[PDB]
Amino acid sequence: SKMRDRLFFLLSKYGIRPRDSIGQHFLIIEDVIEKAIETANVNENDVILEVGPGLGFLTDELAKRAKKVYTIEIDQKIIEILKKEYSWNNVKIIQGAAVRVEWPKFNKVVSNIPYKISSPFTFKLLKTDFERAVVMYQLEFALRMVAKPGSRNYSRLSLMAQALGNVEIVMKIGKGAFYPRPKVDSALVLIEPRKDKIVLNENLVKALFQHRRKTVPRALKDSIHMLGVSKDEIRGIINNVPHSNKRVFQLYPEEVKDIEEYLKKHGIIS
Repeated sequence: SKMRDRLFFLLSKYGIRPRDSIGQHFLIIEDVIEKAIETANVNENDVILEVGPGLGFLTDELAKRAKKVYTIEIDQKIIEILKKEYSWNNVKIIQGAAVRVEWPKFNKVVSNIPYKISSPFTFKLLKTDFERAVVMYQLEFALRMVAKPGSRNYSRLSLMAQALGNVEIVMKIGKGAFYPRPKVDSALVLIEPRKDKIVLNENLVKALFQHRRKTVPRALKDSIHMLGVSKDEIRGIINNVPHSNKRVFQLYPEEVKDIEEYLKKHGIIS
C-alpha cells in the first residue's frame, strides 16, 4: 500500500502509464524484495546485476547492502526517474536491451526478469561467472527450468539449466505482489552454477531441440539437409549415433555430449 501509492505517485508525477509493454509488471511488495535479497546473501563485498529496475524499488535495497550494483533499463525516461528520485553512490545505471548489451563483472544477480526476455536472458546468464543468482520468472518458465528429462515439458532451456546450473524454486510469488496484476503466478529461482558444468555444442542442441519430439536420428537427419549438407553424405554416419533410441526430450546433458563427441569425431559438427 505504502510501496503502492509510492508506485502510483511516481507514475503520476512523471506521467507514465501502467504498462509500456505488455511484458512488464513491477514488483511492488517489500518483503518479497527483502526475501529475494536474504536468499542472495548480499553483503558489503558483492557486485550485483539487476535487470529492469522499474521504479528503483529493488535497486534501493540492493544499493544499501552491496558495494556495487549494475542495473539495466531500455526506456530512457525510466533512467531519468531513477536518477531524479534517488541519491545513490554505488548504483550504475546502464541503458539498453540487457540481452544485447555487454554485461559487467558481478558475483551475484538479484532481479525481476521481465517475461519478454526470460529465455534469451537465462541462456546468457547460465554461461557466466556468478556464484549466485536470485531471479523472479513466471511459475511456468521456472517449472520449465526444473523439468526432468523424459517429462513432457523438457526443452532446450531445461537441458542447459541442468547441464550448467542447480535450480531451487525457492517459493511461489503471488500475482498480488505486482502491478499491473499478472494473469498468472511467478516464482523465485536460485541459480548456483554447476561445479561440473557439462559444456555442450549450441548448434547441435538447437538442431536436436528444433523438434524435440523426434528420435535423435530423425532429429539429426532432418536438421542437416537444412544446413546445406547432403543427406547421402550423412546417412551412414548418424545411424550408429549413441542413444538413437531416445527422443530428444529424453536426453541428459551426459547423453547430448556423447552425441557431440561422436559427430565431431565422425566429422559433422567438426
